[PDB]
Formats: sequence, C-alpha cells, structure tokens
Amino acid sequence: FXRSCIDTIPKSRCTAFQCKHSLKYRLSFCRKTCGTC
Repeated sequence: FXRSCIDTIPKSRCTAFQCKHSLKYRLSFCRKTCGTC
C-alpha cells in the first residue's frame, strides 16, 4: 500500500522547532515548509 507534497495538519504547526526536533515533520507533515519536498 501507498498525492503530491501536502501536510495533514495546519502548516501553522510546523515550527522551526518541530522541523528540528520532530523528524516526522521533515518527512510526514512538513513536506514543503522544511523544503524537504
């Protein structure tokens, strides 16, 4: 089992802290903000 690059949570949640402490953000929720896409 598997769209484009888009999050499921209010981008307003992806903070410079989540993109550094939370990896799932740089490869799950923050698939654009962290410029990971």
